[PDB]
Amino acid sequence: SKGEELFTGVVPILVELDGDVNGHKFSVRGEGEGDATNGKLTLKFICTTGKLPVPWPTLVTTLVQCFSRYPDHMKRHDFFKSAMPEGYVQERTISFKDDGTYKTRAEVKFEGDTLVNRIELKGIDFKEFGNILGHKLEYNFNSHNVYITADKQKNGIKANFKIRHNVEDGSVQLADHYQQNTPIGDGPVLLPDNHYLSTQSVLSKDPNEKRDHMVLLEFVTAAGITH
Ligand code: NA
Repeated sequence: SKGEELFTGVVPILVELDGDVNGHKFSVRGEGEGDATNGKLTLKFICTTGKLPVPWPTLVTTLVQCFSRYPDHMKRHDFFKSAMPEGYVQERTISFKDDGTYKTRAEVKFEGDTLVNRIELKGIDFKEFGNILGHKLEYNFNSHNVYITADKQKNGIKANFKIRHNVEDGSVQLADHYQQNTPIGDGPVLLPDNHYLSTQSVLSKDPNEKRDHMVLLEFVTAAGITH
C-alpha cells in the first residue's frame, strides 16, 4: 500500500512537545528512529526548558503508533500507516486517578523523510504534592494493551486503555487514557475491526547526558483478529 510502503525500512523520527501543567511551561524534544517491520522504536528525549516538572513515565504515551508491527493477516486494519504521509491528528484525555488530567493534541505526519510527532499538552488540577508533581513514580513503564475501535463518523479510530504507573511506595497510579485519531488527508484510509496493540517499553538514561532526559526503547505488535 501507499502508506505502508513508507515504513518498510528504518524511518527517522522527530518528536516535539510543548506542555503546560499547573502553569509549569516545559518543552521536550525527541529524536531517533522507528522500524515498523519489527515493531521497534528507539528514541532519546530531552527537556529543553530545564528540569522536567512531571515524571518522564507520565509522558511516554503522549511522546507514534504507525510504528506498530501489524501481522500480515491484519494489515487491512492498520489505520495509522494508511493515513500517511498526510498524517493524522491524535487527541487524548489522560485522567490520573485522584489527581489531575492531561489533555493532548498531536499531529503525526511525514515532514520530508522524517516521521514527526508534534504535541500540545495541557495539564490541570494536579496535586502539588501528589505522585506526579511530587515525582513519586518509578522510572519504568509496564506493558499495556491499547484497544482500538473504528469511529466511522470521524473516518478514524478511538482507543481506551488504563496505564498503571508503579509508585515508589509500592502502590500503583492509574492513568485512564481516552484517545481519538482523525486523518489529516482527504485520501481514503483503512477503518479497522476491533483489535488491540500490545506494547512493551524500556526506560534508561544516557550516562553522558547532563540534561534532564529519557532514553526509550519500545516494542509494539498488533493482535486480536484471528488468522
Ligand atoms: Na512531507
